[PDB]
Amino acid sequence: MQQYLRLKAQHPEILLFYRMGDFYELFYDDAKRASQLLDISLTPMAGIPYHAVENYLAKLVNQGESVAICERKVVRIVTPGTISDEALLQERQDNLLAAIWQDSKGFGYATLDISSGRFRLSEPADRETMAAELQRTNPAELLYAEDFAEMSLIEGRRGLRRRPLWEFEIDTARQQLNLQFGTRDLVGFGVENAPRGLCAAGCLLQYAKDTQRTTLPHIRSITMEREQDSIIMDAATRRNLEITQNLAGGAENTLASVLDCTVTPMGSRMLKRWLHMPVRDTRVLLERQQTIGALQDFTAGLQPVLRQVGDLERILARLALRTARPRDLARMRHAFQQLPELRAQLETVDSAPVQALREKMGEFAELRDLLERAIIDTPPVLVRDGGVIASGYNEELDEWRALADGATDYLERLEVRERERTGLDTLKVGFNAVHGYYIQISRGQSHLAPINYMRRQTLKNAERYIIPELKEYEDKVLTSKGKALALEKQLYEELFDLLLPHLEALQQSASALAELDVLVNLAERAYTLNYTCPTFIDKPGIRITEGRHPVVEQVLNEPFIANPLNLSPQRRMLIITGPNMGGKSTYMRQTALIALMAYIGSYVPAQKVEIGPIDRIFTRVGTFMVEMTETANILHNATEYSLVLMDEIGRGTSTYDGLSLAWACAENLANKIKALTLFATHYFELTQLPEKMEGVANVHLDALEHGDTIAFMHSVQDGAASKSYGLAVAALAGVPKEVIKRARQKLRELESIS
Amino acid sequence: SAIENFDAHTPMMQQYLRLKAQHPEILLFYRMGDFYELFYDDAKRASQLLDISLTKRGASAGEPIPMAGIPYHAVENYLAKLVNQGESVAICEQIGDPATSKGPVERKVVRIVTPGTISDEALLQERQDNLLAAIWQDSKGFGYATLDISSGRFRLSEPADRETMAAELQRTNPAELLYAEDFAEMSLIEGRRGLRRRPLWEFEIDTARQQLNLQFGTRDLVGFGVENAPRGLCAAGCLLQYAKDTQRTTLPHIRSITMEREQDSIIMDAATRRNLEITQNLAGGAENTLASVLDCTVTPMGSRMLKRWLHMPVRDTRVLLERQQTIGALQDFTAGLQPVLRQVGDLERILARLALRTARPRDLARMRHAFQQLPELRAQLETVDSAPVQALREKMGEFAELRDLLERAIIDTPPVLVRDGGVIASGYNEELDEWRALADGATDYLERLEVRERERTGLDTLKVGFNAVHGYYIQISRGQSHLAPINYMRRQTLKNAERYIIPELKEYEDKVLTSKGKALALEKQLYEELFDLLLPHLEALQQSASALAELDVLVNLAERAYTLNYTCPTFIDKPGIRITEGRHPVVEQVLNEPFIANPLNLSPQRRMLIITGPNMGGKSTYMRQTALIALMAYIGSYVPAQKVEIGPIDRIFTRVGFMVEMTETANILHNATEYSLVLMDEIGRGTSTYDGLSLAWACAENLANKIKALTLFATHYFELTQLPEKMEGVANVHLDALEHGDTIAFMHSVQDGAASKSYGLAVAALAGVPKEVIKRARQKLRELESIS
DNA sequence: AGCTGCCAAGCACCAG
DNA sequence: CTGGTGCATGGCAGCT
Ligand SMILES: Nc1ncnc2c1ncn2[C@@H]1O[C@H](COP(=O)(O)OP(=O)(O)O)[C@@H](O)[C@H]1O
Ligand SMILES: [Mg+2]
Repeated sequence: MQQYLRLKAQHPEILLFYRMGDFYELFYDDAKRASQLLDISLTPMAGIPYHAVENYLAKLVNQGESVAICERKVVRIVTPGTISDEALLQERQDNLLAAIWQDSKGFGYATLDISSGRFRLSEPADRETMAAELQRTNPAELLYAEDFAEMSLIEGRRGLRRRPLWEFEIDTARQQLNLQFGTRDLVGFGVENAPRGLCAAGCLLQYAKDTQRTTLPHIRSITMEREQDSIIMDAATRRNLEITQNLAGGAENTLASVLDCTVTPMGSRMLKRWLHMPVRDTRVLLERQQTIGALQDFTAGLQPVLRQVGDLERILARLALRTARPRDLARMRHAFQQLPELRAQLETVDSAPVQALREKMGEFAELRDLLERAIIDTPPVLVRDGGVIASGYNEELDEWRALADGATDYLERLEVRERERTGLDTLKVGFNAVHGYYIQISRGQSHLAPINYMRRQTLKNAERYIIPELKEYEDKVLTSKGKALALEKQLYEELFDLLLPHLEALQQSASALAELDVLVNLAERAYTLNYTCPTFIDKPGIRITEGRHPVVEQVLNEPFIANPLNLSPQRRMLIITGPNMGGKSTYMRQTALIALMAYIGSYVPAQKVEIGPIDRIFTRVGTFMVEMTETANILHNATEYSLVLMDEIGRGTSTYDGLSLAWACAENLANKIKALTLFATHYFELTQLPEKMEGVANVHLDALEHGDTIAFMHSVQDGAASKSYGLAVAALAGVPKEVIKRARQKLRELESIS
Repeated sequence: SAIENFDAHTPMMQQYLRLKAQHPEILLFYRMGDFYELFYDDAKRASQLLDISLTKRGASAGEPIPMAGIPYHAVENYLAKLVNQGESVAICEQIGDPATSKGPVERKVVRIVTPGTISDEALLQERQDNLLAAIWQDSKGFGYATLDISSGRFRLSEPADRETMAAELQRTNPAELLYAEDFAEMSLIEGRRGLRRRPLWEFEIDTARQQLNLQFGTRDLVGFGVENAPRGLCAAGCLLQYAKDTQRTTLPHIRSITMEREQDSIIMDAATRRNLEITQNLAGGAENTLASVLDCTVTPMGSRMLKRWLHMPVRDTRVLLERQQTIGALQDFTAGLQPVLRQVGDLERILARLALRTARPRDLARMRHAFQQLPELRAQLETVDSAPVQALREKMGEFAELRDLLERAIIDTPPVLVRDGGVIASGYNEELDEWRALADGATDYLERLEVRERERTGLDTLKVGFNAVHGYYIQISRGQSHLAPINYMRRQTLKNAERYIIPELKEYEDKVLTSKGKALALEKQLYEELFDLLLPHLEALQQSASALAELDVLVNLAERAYTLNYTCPTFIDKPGIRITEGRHPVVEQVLNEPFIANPLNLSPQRRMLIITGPNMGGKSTYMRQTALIALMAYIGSYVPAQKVEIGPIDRIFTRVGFMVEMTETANILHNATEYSLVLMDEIGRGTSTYDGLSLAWACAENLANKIKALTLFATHYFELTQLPEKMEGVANVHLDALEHGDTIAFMHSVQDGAASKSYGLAVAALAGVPKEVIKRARQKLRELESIS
């Protein structure tokens, strides 16, 4: 009652689940905090049932809360970034731990996926790149120094963890890292001279190790993510492009929702990492392209088999951590049994990279056979109770089970002997913890129980008895069952000793298999959805013949209107007039997604695409202050290799201010930055730009008025727009006729000056 | 699939399927012994929803029947989970006696828990109404009716068009919505929770009239002012039928219905309710709302009333003057009254349970506690000079007789349920004391028998006990049980003990048990009798709770007016608003820096203000605070200014800026009058430069020329600052800002005339746009300024 | 104080 | 017809 307080002092920053019979119960500010986060009641007490702790842990873990469980003492802790149990994770989403800190120079950043051992490090130069890395990686738990000056970056996030500055010390970090990987220096990983990144990585690794209190043999590498390697996209751009998340917070009507028909959870997670990290290096890209074309035919044969491999990545983490439960080993075995078939289907594929994926996939004949012999066809969830080791694997175990079954058989025949011998049809032998084995007669017959029967328990409508004969065989049964259970466990632990020396090759296999899932999926998508392989050019350019928006074309059952685009150094900017209504916005967004998909190595939705090198993609599409802030970010960071998409800036202030800013932005983008730009606008005055300056041109969307409506066509045409539609839309909407007549008069007089 | 005709089924499932056929779309809890049972798909869904095992009930012919269930004593926890997810549940109980039934015992559905018909304290939120509504659409309009079942408040309206109806659904936010099958305007209603499609015949007018008249004890509905209102009666008739089928008892707290006419209140459109953040902020939460600031009531029933008032400003001048006078009269009495009023609690909802015959012992206890506060309240209120307050004091009643009854009937802190007894107090019923006397000369008797028999046998482990399964016993340990009297009759054997019975203990077992059941039966009969004695006074009781709720509300507005520095507004004959040193009641309490008070002068000669000023300058706030001040004035409340004079307002419209803007605008243009307050916040969107502005201009014209509404017109279009020149009624005001050096300061002060200039370039500059780009845009701007 | 397993009260089922 | 057995979740006896 009183001894909760002292144990809450031991871990004050973490929710304290306190065992109390059938529930775990929280008090003080833990009670308040848990009641609001879990839709359960306050009293200051709260509670959850034992049978569904893991179901409530996972929701608290999902919202950034660590949880200490007190069984007395704190015997378990789960932190949001360091879980690896399947019950606590989402199958198709990464769950990362991260660490951030700040020099007078710049930022250091590390992420770890504790289930795959995927360990990354980076060194963002400034505020904006740092924020872009946080949105992209979206860590479930975020370690930061007490020192941290730029709290604006992390303030709102879940799972913040304030750490002392000495956890970020260079030399401790190097030593910890060199020890984890078994190296003398980090040159082999290309991070030796990246001290900011390393300091973050040393804090992260220390915190991971302290949460597990176990070696982490699956974390054998770290890699550095350099800015120049990827197409940079800021938070706002990422969100607007609706890559994995839609604007409304969901996962549907998203690029992932269309491109992601992978068949294994590890493949779905890898695909989403690729979509969020397009790379500038055409070499990787052409190689992915070639794989996708080469696998076109083999797709229907590959995917059903690949689905049976399952989430080998996360199973392997539990092997590494030595928490892998029997059905984990059963599914690892099930995946090993897919490998030969997969190897046979891939043998033909004329593709150097598919053949490398084929080798790296491996076979593991020995381990397949080991687990075939070692474990039954479908074992229970836990080793705990046995019935998991297969008969014929250990001579000793088969013998103990035989002695148990033979004692148990004698007792069933004892039941039949005592029964027909006494003439009592209700007579039977049962078993429970309180009495072990007993003979049960019903009340009504119990008064004819033989006098040698020692009564031990009266029930409402039966009596139970023991005899020495019954207790003798109980001993045989329980001591046999008991040694067999201890043997099962020791044999199971030994499977871990035999499996674990092949961990490195096994992680290489699950990675290959995950990649194969991604590429085989993208191949099925390209072939299915009528995509085409884009080509790369030396100079900045985008030439698209009949491009579509990859999401909108699947998601609406209206025909989708494909469109050209021609951007070069000689034609760098299009001023897009006409109604928007989603037509311009869709056209600009589909441009960015074709760029993104090209630079992920996927085929693209078009008859043809040629595309030059892109460093960054900016899409300001969707207060005045925020439009202007995002515009400011484009004008400070865009280059002649950037793709810029602006959506009618100037809205939200005066006509002349709005037009002056738009004109000065359009001109800056065209003559100073020279970025490749689609500048959507409502200002007809801006269509005079092509005649004042080189490299700019007018396109537009039009609309046809028929019947009692107006069809907003989505066809992009050359030249400026020569009609507006605000008044036509107001008329349809029921604005009184006399008001529109007056608006039309007013419109003519305002426009006739300009 | 098995052909499961009637004859193929067992008597149990014959009975169950007849019952389920009367509740085909909703879960049925079927009482079978100690369990509520669900079958077939109900079992599978219950299993998913409630987290319970899906099992089977064996069958000799045909298929095995899917089953899930809960023991009867756990039912309330399970109904709560279901009601939270908007599920309805038919509760079916056993009526007959199994011992005198050859076949299955008789079973009826005795209630149906649905999201809008709950009245139990654990299933509701203290400070939020939970309404059942019904909606109906005509060739020409809407019928709508609401019921708060846990108060009896029954309302009827006839919104004339789509937007009024939308605004009504937003204001009332029904937890359950019964609608007619031929409803055409589904956009109003889909994606609403607790949606219940109903057959047309449930909205038939003669049936409605007939049921409502039957319910109220009347021949016609003339005295209620709804005889006139068949569109509304149809919705009300459906509602009343639903209420009666869910509760399956009489509903004597539903003694009245009232029509809500357009003219009796200020109709706020949907955008206005949202944009003023009355009880919900613009991100769905309750923080930083008008209610969060104004609502320091001390009773749940008063909290709800205050929110209903905030949502329905009244236009009756007399009612408003009375509330205003109450607020001034009571200002010194707030610190005294509030701690007492708090102790009354939620008498409203308790009397609902009383009416429903559902009230638990702690309900009658709290009702008794409330009666005990009435004397102290009467005394505090006699001194207060105010006819309205004295009217409430009298309405509040005293109920000395019923207070006395509950003090004699029930113990001080009774248990949660009457099921286990221990509720009725000593001395109230002599037959009950007489029965208690027997099952109580009990543990004194059993200790005596225990010591007597231990000392007589000389067996020192001998104890006396009870066990629900085997009854009373004499226990002796295993090692001493071979020494027990030969008289001792073996009753129950255990591992290390043996339990026995003797005739004297068996007789004492029979007398204690038959008398414990007799005492419980009589308690239950006396407690049901408590209802029969309270119920005849239900009308006055309901009026007392209403008074207490109003008192709570008004006392609160007094305290708020004092603490937050509000003054009494005055009303005038003609449309107009005159504010001196007015403030946004909510923004001024959250801002960490002083609030800049601002004037307003609207009148029939000065009825439209074009408001300019920079982005972040305070235009929206100024417009909102105007509406909030009107709103508070028209609930009787004092108001956040130094002085306010305001004429009659029929309706507040808001448009805060594609087909939706233009449709909303048209609605304002078709339905505004010279008595309407209209807030247009930066409207006018088109596809080209002037397209949208031209519409805003023509719209302003129509508002000034034809409608003559009091209109506040925030705009970024400088071209509209020319409107005063061209049209009577229109004037320019602006929010002051100063540009010193390289930067803008926002003064937040309204001044007459057009702003000096627009400030988009400066705002863009402040947002980080490169200096080089701001230089070039200034150059372009001066080209444009040289045109005119 | 923890863990296991009987029992509630209707009804149908199942062998004899 | 008889005398037995199954059957959800939660209460708590009975054993440790
Ligand atoms: N009278 C006032 N005194 C102090 N601050 C104010 C006042 N009115 C508005 N503000 C502040 O200025 C900010 C912007 O106000 P807003 O009405 O939205 O300006 P606008 O509509 O012109 O863009 C608000 O956050 C509010 O806190
Ligand atoms: Mg505004």
